[PDB]
Amino acid sequence: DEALEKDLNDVSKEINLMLSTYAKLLSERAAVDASYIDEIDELFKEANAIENFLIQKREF
Amino acid sequence: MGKDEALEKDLNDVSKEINLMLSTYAKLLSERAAVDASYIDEIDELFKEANAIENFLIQKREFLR
Amino acid sequence: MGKDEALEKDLNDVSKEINLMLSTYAKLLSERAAVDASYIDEIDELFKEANAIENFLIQKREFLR
Amino acid sequence: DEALEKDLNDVSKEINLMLSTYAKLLSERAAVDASYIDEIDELFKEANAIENFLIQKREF
Repeated sequence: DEALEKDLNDVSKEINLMLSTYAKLLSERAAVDASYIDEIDELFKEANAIENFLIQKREF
Repeated sequence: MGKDEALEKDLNDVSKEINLMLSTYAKLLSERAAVDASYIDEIDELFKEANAIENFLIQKREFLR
Repeated sequence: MGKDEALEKDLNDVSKEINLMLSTYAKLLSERAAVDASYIDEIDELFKEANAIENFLIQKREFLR
Repeated sequence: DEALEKDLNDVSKEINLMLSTYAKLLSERAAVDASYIDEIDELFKEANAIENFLIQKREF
C-alpha cells in the first residue's frame, strides 16, 4: 500500500507540474499573439497610408 | 467607369475587409484567453480537490493503524 | 454512510468532472485550430489580392509613361 | 512615386513574412497542445487506476 500511495503521490506531483507549465505556456502565447496583432496592425496601416496617398495623387 | 477606377474601388473594399478580419481575430483571441484561464484554473482546482481527499484518507487510515 | 464512503464518492465525482473537462478542452482546441487555419488563409489571401491589384496598376501606369 | 512604390512593396514583403511566420507558429502550437493533452490524459489515467485499485481494496 505504501508503494502504491507513493506512486499515486508521484503522479499527482507530475500532474501539478504539467498543469502549471501549460498555464504559463498559455500566458506566454497570449503575449506573443498581442505582439503579432500590433505589428500587423502597424504594417497594414503603413501600407494603407501609402496606398491612400498614391490613389489620391492619381485621382487628383 | 474605367478599369482603374473599378480596381481602386476593389482595393478599398479589400482593405476594409482586412481591417475587419484583423479586429475580429484580435477580439476572438481575447475571448479565448479568458476561457483558457478559466479552464486551466478549474481543472487545476479539481486535481487539488481529489489530491486533498486522498491525503485525508491516507492520513486517517494511518491513525487507524 | 460513513465519512470515508462519502469522501470516496466525492472522489469519484471529481474524477468524472476532470475527465469531462479534459475532453471538452481537447475538443475546444480542435475547433480553434480549424478556425485559426481559416482566418490565417483568408487574411493572407486578401493581402495578396490587394498586392496583386497594386502590381497591376503599377505595371499599367508604366506602359502609360 | 518610385520611392513610395518601393516602400509599399517593402511593407507588403514584411506583411507576407509576418503572416506565414504566425501561420507556422499556430501550426506548432497545435502540435504542442496535442502532446500536452496526451500526457495529461495518460497521467490522469495512471492516477485514476491507482485510486480505483486502492478504493476497491478498502471496500473489499
